[PDB]
Amino acid sequence: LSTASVLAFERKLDPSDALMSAGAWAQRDASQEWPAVTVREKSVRGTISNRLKTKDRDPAKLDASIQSPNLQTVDVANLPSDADTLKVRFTLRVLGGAGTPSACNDAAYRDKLLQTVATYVNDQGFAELARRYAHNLANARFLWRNRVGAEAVEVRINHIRQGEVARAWRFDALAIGLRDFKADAELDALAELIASGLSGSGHVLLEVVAFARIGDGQEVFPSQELILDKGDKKGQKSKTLYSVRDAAAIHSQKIGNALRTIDTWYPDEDGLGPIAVEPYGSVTSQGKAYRQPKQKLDFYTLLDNWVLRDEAPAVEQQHYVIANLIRGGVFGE
Amino acid sequence: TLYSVRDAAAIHSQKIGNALRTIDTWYPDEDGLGPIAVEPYGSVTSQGK
RNA sequence: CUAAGAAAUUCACGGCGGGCUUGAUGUCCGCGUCUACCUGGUUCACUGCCGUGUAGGCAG
Repeated sequence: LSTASVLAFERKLDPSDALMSAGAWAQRDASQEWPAVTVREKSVRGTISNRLKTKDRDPAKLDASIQSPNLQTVDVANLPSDADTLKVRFTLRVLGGAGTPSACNDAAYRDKLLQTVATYVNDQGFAELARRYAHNLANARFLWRNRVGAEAVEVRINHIRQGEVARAWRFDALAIGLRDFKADAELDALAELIASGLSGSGHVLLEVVAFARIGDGQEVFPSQELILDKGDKKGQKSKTLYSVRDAAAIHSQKIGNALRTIDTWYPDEDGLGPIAVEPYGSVTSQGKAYRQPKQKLDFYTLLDNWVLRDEAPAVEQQHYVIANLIRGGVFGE
Repeated sequence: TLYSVRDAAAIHSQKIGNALRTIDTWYPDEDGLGPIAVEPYGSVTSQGK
Protein backbone atom coordinates (compact mmCIF):
# COMPACT_ATOMS: atom_id res chain seq x y z
CA LEU A 1 0.00 0.00 0.00
CA SER A 2 1.36 3.35 -1.16
CA THR A 3 0.24 6.76 0.06
CA ALA A 4 -1.86 9.47 -1.57
CA SER A 5 -0.14 11.69 -4.13
CA VAL A 6 -2.58 14.62 -4.40
CA LEU A 7 -2.82 16.00 -0.85
CA ALA A 8 -3.76 19.47 0.39
CA PHE A 9 -3.38 20.33 4.06
CA GLU A 10 -5.38 23.49 4.68
CA ARG A 11 -4.87 26.81 6.43
CA LYS A 12 -5.32 27.00 10.19
CA LEU A 13 -4.67 29.85 12.64
CA ASP A 14 -5.70 32.43 10.04
CA PRO A 15 -4.89 36.07 10.92
CA SER A 16 -6.54 39.14 9.43
CA ASP A 17 -4.90 42.08 7.67
CA ALA A 18 -3.42 44.16 10.48
CA LEU A 19 -4.58 47.77 10.33
CA MET A 20 -2.46 50.58 11.74
CA SER A 21 -3.55 53.77 13.47
CA ALA A 22 -1.75 56.32 15.60
CA GLY A 23 -2.24 58.11 18.88
CA ALA A 24 -0.66 58.93 22.21
CA TRP A 25 0.67 56.56 24.86
CA ALA A 26 -1.21 56.09 28.19
CA GLN A 27 -4.47 57.13 26.50
CA ARG A 28 -4.47 53.78 24.66
CA ASP A 29 -7.01 52.26 27.07
CA ALA A 30 -10.11 54.04 25.71
CA SER A 31 -8.86 53.95 22.11
CA GLN A 32 -11.12 52.46 19.48
CA GLU A 33 -11.22 55.55 17.26
CA TRP A 34 -7.65 56.45 16.27
CA PRO A 35 -7.12 57.83 12.73
CA ALA A 36 -5.46 55.50 10.26
CA VAL A 37 -1.87 55.86 9.15
CA THR A 38 -1.93 56.55 5.41
CA VAL A 39 0.69 56.15 2.70
CA ARG A 40 2.06 59.54 1.65
CA GLU A 41 4.29 60.45 -1.33
CA LYS A 42 7.76 61.96 -1.65
CA SER A 43 10.70 62.20 -4.05
CA VAL A 44 14.30 61.05 -3.71
CA ARG A 45 17.53 62.34 -5.23
CA GLY A 46 20.31 59.90 -4.40
CA THR A 47 23.74 58.91 -5.61
CA ILE A 48 24.74 55.48 -6.92
CA SER A 49 26.43 53.54 -4.13
CA ASN A 50 26.05 49.95 -5.36
CA ARG A 51 29.04 47.85 -6.37
CA LEU A 52 30.46 48.60 -9.81
CA LYS A 53 32.67 46.54 -12.10
CA THR A 54 36.20 47.12 -13.34
CA LYS A 55 35.88 44.85 -16.40
CA ASP A 56 34.05 45.72 -19.66
CA ARG A 57 33.17 49.19 -18.28
CA ASP A 58 34.77 52.40 -19.46
CA PRO A 59 36.45 54.76 -16.98
CA ALA A 60 34.55 57.67 -18.51
CA LYS A 61 31.31 55.68 -18.27
CA LEU A 62 31.68 55.04 -14.53
CA ASP A 63 32.87 58.61 -13.93
CA ALA A 64 29.73 59.82 -15.70
CA SER A 65 27.57 57.29 -13.83
CA ILE A 66 28.71 57.96 -10.24
CA GLN A 67 28.75 61.76 -10.61
CA SER A 68 25.17 61.88 -11.89
CA PRO A 69 22.26 61.62 -9.45
CA ASN A 70 19.33 59.21 -9.36
CA LEU A 71 15.82 60.70 -9.16
CA GLN A 72 13.37 58.01 -8.13
CA THR A 73 10.00 58.22 -6.40
CA VAL A 74 9.05 56.17 -3.33
CA ASP A 75 6.15 55.71 -0.93
CA VAL A 76 6.42 56.25 2.82
CA ALA A 77 4.18 56.23 5.88
CA ASN A 78 4.80 58.14 9.12
CA LEU A 79 3.01 58.78 12.36
CA PRO A 80 1.53 62.25 12.90
CA SER A 81 3.74 64.74 14.67
CA ASP A 82 1.66 64.78 17.88
CA ALA A 83 1.15 60.99 18.05
CA ASP A 84 3.91 58.67 19.25
CA THR A 85 2.19 55.26 19.43
CA LEU A 86 1.62 52.81 16.57
CA LYS A 87 -1.53 50.79 17.24
CA VAL A 88 -1.80 47.45 15.41
CA ARG A 89 -5.10 45.56 15.55
CA PHE A 90 -5.97 42.25 13.89
CA THR A 91 -8.19 39.22 14.45
CA LEU A 92 -7.24 35.54 14.54
CA ARG A 93 -9.65 32.71 13.74
CA VAL A 94 -8.67 29.49 15.52
CA LEU A 95 -10.61 26.81 13.67
CA GLY A 96 -9.81 23.35 15.06
CA GLY A 97 -8.79 19.97 13.72
CA ALA A 98 -5.97 20.64 11.27
CA GLY A 99 -5.09 16.94 10.95
CA THR A 100 -7.13 15.62 8.05
CA PRO A 101 -7.02 17.27 4.62
CA SER A 102 -9.92 17.57 2.18
CA ALA A 103 -8.12 16.43 -0.99
CA CYS A 104 -7.21 12.73 -0.99
CA ASN A 105 -6.75 9.95 -3.51
CA ASP A 106 -6.34 6.96 -1.19
CA ALA A 107 -9.12 6.31 1.30
CA ALA A 108 -6.79 3.98 3.23
CA TYR A 109 -4.15 6.69 3.61
CA ARG A 110 -6.83 9.21 4.65
CA ASP A 111 -8.29 7.20 7.51
CA LYS A 112 -4.77 5.99 8.38
CA LEU A 113 -3.83 9.65 8.88
CA LEU A 114 -7.08 9.95 10.86
CA GLN A 115 -5.84 7.06 13.03
CA THR A 116 -2.53 8.75 13.79
CA VAL A 117 -4.05 12.20 14.38
CA ALA A 118 -6.64 10.65 16.72
CA THR A 119 -3.68 8.98 18.44
CA TYR A 120 -2.04 12.37 18.96
CA VAL A 121 -5.32 13.89 20.16
CA ASN A 122 -5.68 10.90 22.51
CA ASP A 123 -2.29 10.82 24.22
CA GLN A 124 -1.66 14.58 24.63
CA GLY A 125 -3.62 17.49 23.20
CA PHE A 126 -1.76 20.40 21.61
CA ALA A 127 0.54 21.69 24.35
CA GLU A 128 4.03 22.75 23.23
CA LEU A 129 2.90 23.98 19.81
CA ALA A 130 0.19 25.94 21.63
CA ARG A 131 2.92 27.22 23.97
CA ARG A 132 4.96 28.46 21.01
CA TYR A 133 2.00 30.07 19.20
CA ALA A 134 0.83 31.77 22.41
CA HIS A 135 4.37 32.97 23.06
CA ASN A 136 4.74 34.38 19.55
CA LEU A 137 1.48 36.19 20.28
CA ALA A 138 2.93 37.25 23.64
CA ASN A 139 5.89 39.13 22.18
CA ALA A 140 5.61 41.28 19.07
CA ARG A 141 6.84 39.09 16.21
CA PHE A 142 4.06 40.52 14.05
CA LEU A 143 5.72 43.91 14.55
CA TRP A 144 8.60 43.22 12.18
CA ARG A 145 10.70 46.38 11.97
CA ASN A 146 8.23 48.26 14.17
CA ARG A 147 9.57 46.21 17.10
CA VAL A 148 13.25 47.19 17.18
CA GLY A 149 13.89 50.70 18.44
CA ALA A 150 10.66 50.86 20.43
CA GLU A 151 10.92 51.56 24.14
CA ALA A 152 7.60 49.99 25.21
CA VAL A 153 5.55 47.33 23.41
CA GLU A 154 2.25 46.02 24.81
CA VAL A 155 0.10 43.15 23.54
CA ARG A 156 -3.57 42.93 24.53
CA ILE A 157 -5.51 39.82 23.49
CA ASN A 158 -9.29 39.53 23.80
CA HIS A 159 -11.50 36.51 23.12
CA ILE A 160 -14.85 36.51 21.32
CA ARG A 161 -18.03 34.60 22.16
CA GLN A 162 -20.78 37.15 21.36
CA GLY A 163 -21.02 40.94 21.53
CA GLU A 164 -19.06 40.76 24.80
CA VAL A 165 -15.68 39.64 26.07
CA ALA A 166 -14.51 36.36 27.61
CA ARG A 167 -10.98 37.11 28.84
CA ALA A 168 -8.62 40.10 28.77
CA TRP A 169 -4.92 39.29 28.99
CA ARG A 170 -2.08 41.83 28.99
CA PHE A 171 1.41 40.98 27.73
CA ASP A 172 4.55 43.09 28.07
CA ALA A 173 6.51 42.26 24.93
CA LEU A 174 9.67 43.85 26.37
CA ALA A 175 9.48 41.90 29.63
CA ILE A 176 8.57 38.72 27.76
CA GLY A 177 11.77 37.73 26.00
CA LEU A 178 12.46 37.20 22.32
CA ARG A 179 14.51 34.00 22.12
CA ASP A 180 14.29 31.67 25.14
CA PHE A 181 10.77 30.31 25.56
CA LYS A 182 9.28 30.24 29.08
CA ALA A 183 5.82 29.71 30.58
CA ASP A 184 3.66 31.87 32.83
CA ALA A 185 0.11 31.68 34.18
CA GLU A 186 -1.45 34.06 31.65
CA LEU A 187 0.58 32.35 28.93
CA ASP A 188 -0.62 29.00 30.30
CA ALA A 189 -4.21 30.28 30.13
CA LEU A 190 -3.93 31.53 26.54
CA ALA A 191 -2.12 28.36 25.45
CA GLU A 192 -4.86 26.30 27.12
CA LEU A 193 -7.65 28.27 25.41
CA ILE A 194 -6.15 27.88 21.96
CA ALA A 195 -5.11 24.33 22.91
CA SER A 196 -8.82 23.59 23.08
CA GLY A 197 -9.18 25.69 19.92
CA LEU A 198 -6.73 23.57 17.89
CA SER A 199 -8.06 20.01 18.47
CA GLY A 200 -11.52 20.64 17.01
CA SER A 201 -13.21 21.19 20.38
CA GLY A 202 -15.28 24.08 19.02
CA HIS A 203 -14.69 27.67 17.89
CA VAL A 204 -12.07 30.13 19.14
CA LEU A 205 -11.90 33.67 17.74
CA LEU A 206 -9.37 36.17 19.07
CA GLU A 207 -8.50 39.78 18.35
CA VAL A 208 -5.10 41.19 19.28
CA VAL A 209 -4.35 44.85 19.99
CA ALA A 210 -0.75 46.08 20.09
CA PHE A 211 0.85 49.39 21.06
CA ALA A 212 4.40 50.69 20.61
CA ARG A 213 6.07 53.94 21.61
CA ILE A 214 8.31 54.93 18.72
CA GLY A 215 8.15 58.74 18.76
CA ASP A 216 6.12 61.38 16.98
CA GLY A 217 6.72 61.56 13.25
CA GLN A 218 8.77 58.38 12.96
CA GLU A 219 8.69 55.86 10.15
CA VAL A 220 6.29 52.93 10.30
CA PHE A 221 6.71 49.94 8.01
CA PRO A 222 3.65 48.53 6.27
CA SER A 223 4.37 45.69 3.88
CA GLN A 224 5.40 46.24 0.28
CA GLU A 225 3.25 45.55 -2.76
CA LEU A 226 5.20 43.51 -5.30
CA ILE A 227 5.78 44.08 -9.00
CA LEU A 228 7.61 41.92 -11.54
CA ASP A 229 9.63 44.42 -13.65
CA LYS A 230 11.28 41.89 -15.96
CA GLY A 231 13.01 43.92 -18.65
CA ASP A 232 10.54 46.37 -20.17
CA LYS A 233 8.12 48.71 -18.32
CA LYS A 234 10.90 50.01 -16.07
CA GLY A 235 9.02 52.80 -14.38
CA GLN A 236 9.39 56.16 -12.68
CA LYS A 237 8.03 54.60 -9.47
CA SER A 238 9.63 52.32 -6.88
CA LYS A 239 8.64 51.03 -3.42
CA THR A 240 4.91 50.50 -3.78
CA LEU A 241 3.51 50.12 -0.27
CA TYR A 242 0.45 48.02 0.59
CA SER A 243 -2.90 49.56 1.45
CA VAL A 244 -6.58 48.79 1.96
CA ARG A 245 -9.51 51.20 1.94
CA ASP A 246 -7.62 54.36 3.08
CA ALA A 247 -5.21 52.74 5.56
CA ALA A 248 -1.71 51.26 5.80
CA ALA A 249 -1.87 47.51 6.33
CA ILE A 250 0.33 44.45 6.75
CA HIS A 251 -0.28 41.34 4.64
CA SER A 252 -1.90 38.25 6.12
CA GLN A 253 0.96 36.12 4.78
CA LYS A 254 3.65 37.92 6.75
CA ILE A 255 1.78 38.20 10.06
CA GLY A 256 1.07 34.48 9.68
CA ASN A 257 4.77 33.89 9.00
CA ALA A 258 5.42 35.88 12.18
CA LEU A 259 3.10 33.47 13.99
CA ARG A 260 4.84 30.37 12.54
CA THR A 261 8.38 30.64 13.99
CA ILE A 262 8.53 27.42 15.99
CA ASP A 263 11.35 25.08 14.90
CA THR A 264 14.30 25.21 17.30
CA TRP A 265 15.69 21.80 16.23
CA TYR A 266 16.59 22.34 12.59
CA PRO A 267 19.71 20.28 11.77
CA ASP A 268 21.94 23.16 10.62
CA GLU A 269 22.04 25.16 13.87
CA ASP A 270 20.28 25.27 17.24
CA GLY A 271 21.56 28.41 19.00
CA LEU A 272 20.92 31.11 16.40
CA GLY A 273 17.20 31.11 17.19
CA PRO A 274 14.17 29.51 15.55
CA ILE A 275 13.38 29.55 11.83
CA ALA A 276 10.16 29.40 9.82
CA VAL A 277 8.27 26.10 9.79
CA GLU A 278 7.75 24.81 6.24
CA PRO A 279 8.71 21.80 4.09
CA TYR A 280 12.32 22.27 2.94
CA GLY A 281 12.54 24.63 5.90
CA SER A 282 14.77 27.61 5.20
CA VAL A 283 14.18 31.33 5.68
CA THR A 284 13.95 33.43 2.52
CA SER A 285 16.12 36.37 3.63
CA GLN A 286 19.19 34.29 4.49
CA GLY A 287 19.13 32.17 1.34
CA LYS A 288 21.11 29.34 2.97
CA ALA A 289 19.36 26.03 2.29
CA TYR A 290 18.52 24.95 5.81
CA ARG A 291 16.93 21.49 6.25
CA GLN A 292 18.57 19.82 3.28
CA PRO A 293 16.40 17.01 1.83
CA LYS A 294 19.32 14.56 1.69
CA GLN A 295 18.88 13.91 5.41
CA LYS A 296 15.83 12.19 6.88
CA LEU A 297 14.63 15.43 8.51
CA ASP A 298 12.22 16.92 5.96
CA PHE A 299 8.48 16.92 6.10
CA TYR A 300 8.35 14.93 2.83
CA THR A 301 10.70 12.04 3.56
CA LEU A 302 9.94 12.12 7.28
CA LEU A 303 6.20 11.74 6.69
CA ASP A 304 6.91 8.99 4.14
CA ASN A 305 8.99 7.25 6.82
CA TRP A 306 6.46 7.87 9.59
CA VAL A 307 3.28 6.71 7.83
CA LEU A 308 4.62 3.62 5.98
CA ARG A 309 7.58 2.27 7.99
CA ASP A 310 5.76 3.05 11.30
CA GLU A 311 8.94 4.19 13.06
CA ALA A 312 9.63 7.44 14.84
CA PRO A 313 12.41 9.86 15.75
CA ALA A 314 12.35 11.84 19.02
CA VAL A 315 9.17 13.70 19.96
CA GLU A 316 10.38 17.16 18.83
CA GLN A 317 10.49 16.02 15.19
CA GLN A 318 6.86 14.94 15.56
CA HIS A 319 6.10 18.40 16.98
CA TYR A 320 7.65 19.78 13.79
CA VAL A 321 5.49 17.47 11.65
CA ILE A 322 2.32 18.42 13.53
CA ALA A 323 3.30 22.08 13.07
CA ASN A 324 3.69 21.35 9.35
CA LEU A 325 0.16 19.97 9.16
CA ILE A 326 -1.26 22.85 11.24
CA ARG A 327 0.59 25.14 8.80
CA GLY A 328 -0.95 23.53 5.74
CA GLY A 329 0.49 23.22 2.29
CA VAL A 330 1.16 20.54 -0.33
CA PHE A 331 2.53 17.06 0.36
CA GLY A 332 4.06 15.46 -2.71
CA GLU A 333 5.03 17.01 -6.03
CA THR B 1 6.53 71.68 -6.50
CA LEU B 2 7.62 72.04 -2.88
CA TYR B 3 7.25 69.17 -0.43
CA SER B 4 4.62 69.59 2.26
CA VAL B 5 2.37 67.70 4.66
CA ARG B 6 -1.09 68.71 5.90
CA ASP B 7 -1.03 72.54 6.15
CA ALA B 8 2.73 72.69 6.72
CA ALA B 9 5.86 73.09 4.62
CA ALA B 10 8.38 70.35 5.34
CA ILE B 11 11.96 69.29 4.77
CA HIS B 12 12.43 65.61 3.92
CA SER B 13 13.84 63.20 6.46
CA GLN B 14 16.68 62.13 4.18
CA LYS B 15 17.83 65.73 3.74
CA ILE B 16 18.33 66.06 7.50
CA GLY B 17 19.92 62.61 7.54
CA ASN B 18 22.33 63.74 4.85
CA ALA B 19 23.15 66.87 6.81
CA LEU B 20 23.91 64.78 9.90
CA ARG B 21 26.44 62.46 8.23
CA THR B 22 28.63 65.19 6.72
CA ILE B 23 31.72 63.85 8.46
CA ASP B 24 34.36 62.67 5.94
CA THR B 25 37.61 64.67 5.90
CA TRP B 26 39.98 62.06 4.45
CA TYR B 27 38.92 61.77 0.86
CA PRO B 28 42.29 61.96 -0.91
CA ASP B 29 41.76 65.26 -2.76
CA GLU B 30 42.39 67.99 -0.19
CA ASP B 31 41.58 69.61 3.14
CA GLY B 32 40.84 72.92 1.43
CA LEU B 33 37.17 72.15 0.87
CA GLY B 34 36.13 70.55 4.15
CA PRO B 35 33.83 67.78 5.36
CA ILE B 36 31.71 65.92 2.82
CA ALA B 37 28.91 63.43 3.39
CA VAL B 38 29.71 59.82 4.19
CA GLU B 39 29.01 57.75 1.07
CA PRO B 40 30.30 54.69 -0.81
CA TYR B 41 32.14 56.15 -3.81
CA GLY B 42 31.86 59.33 -1.79
CA SER B 43 30.31 61.76 -4.21
CA VAL B 44 29.20 65.38 -3.85
CA THR B 45 26.81 65.22 -6.79
CA SER B 46 25.77 68.87 -6.45
CA GLN B 47 29.24 69.84 -7.68
CA GLY B 48 29.40 66.94 -10.13
CA LYS B 49 32.60 65.42 -8.72
C1' C C 1 -17.94 19.28 -3.38
C1' U C 2 -16.15 26.45 -3.25
C1' A C 3 -10.84 27.03 -11.15
C1' A C 4 -9.41 22.02 -5.52
C1' G C 5 -4.49 22.74 -3.23
C1' A C 6 0.10 26.88 -1.46
C1' A C 7 3.74 30.93 -0.84
C1' A C 8 8.52 36.74 4.42
C1' U C 9 9.40 38.17 -0.99
C1' U C 10 13.75 43.39 0.15
C1' C C 11 17.75 47.07 2.55
C1' A C 12 19.82 53.06 1.04
C1' C C 13 18.90 58.18 -0.72
C1' G C 14 20.23 66.37 -1.26
C1' G C 15 15.93 68.20 -6.55
C1' C C 16 18.15 73.01 -7.69
C1' G C 17 19.70 77.28 -9.49
C1' G C 18 17.01 82.07 -12.10
C1' G C 19 13.15 85.24 -13.80
C1' C C 20 8.58 92.37 -15.12
C1' U C 21 2.42 88.95 -17.66
C1' U C 22 0.90 93.95 -19.65
C1' G C 23 -2.07 97.38 -22.14
C1' A C 24 -8.03 99.22 -22.95
C1' U C 25 -13.51 98.92 -21.63
C1' G C 26 -21.44 101.80 -20.62
C1' U C 27 -24.68 95.60 -18.37
C1' C C 28 -29.19 97.41 -19.93
C1' C C 29 -34.69 98.21 -20.50
C1' G C 30 -39.91 96.39 -17.52
C1' C C 31 -42.87 93.98 -13.62
C1' G C 32 -49.28 93.07 -8.16
C1' U C 33 -46.87 87.35 -4.59
C1' C C 34 -51.98 86.51 -2.48
C1' U C 35 -55.79 83.88 0.34
C1' A C 36 -56.80 81.15 5.90
C1' C C 37 -55.11 79.83 10.92
C1' C C 38 -56.55 77.68 19.04
C1' U C 39 -49.48 76.33 19.99
C1' G C 40 -53.81 74.07 26.63
C1' G C 41 -46.71 72.22 23.02
C1' U C 42 -46.51 68.59 29.80
C1' U C 43 -40.94 73.39 27.39
C1' C C 44 -37.83 66.45 32.85
C1' A C 45 -45.22 61.13 33.33
C1' C C 46 -41.51 67.51 38.57
C1' U C 47 -39.11 71.39 41.94
C1' G C 48 -40.11 71.69 48.28
C1' C C 49 -39.33 72.89 56.50
C1' C C 50 -40.48 67.63 60.03
C1' G C 51 -35.98 61.40 60.57
C1' U C 52 -31.26 63.44 55.03
C1' G C 53 -36.10 54.96 56.03
C1' U C 54 -42.05 56.07 50.57
C1' A C 55 -42.73 59.30 57.99
C1' G C 56 -46.86 66.91 56.90
C1' G C 57 -51.95 71.33 56.57
C1' C C 58 -50.38 76.09 51.15
C1' A C 59 -53.09 81.54 45.96
C1' G C 60 -48.23 73.74 43.88
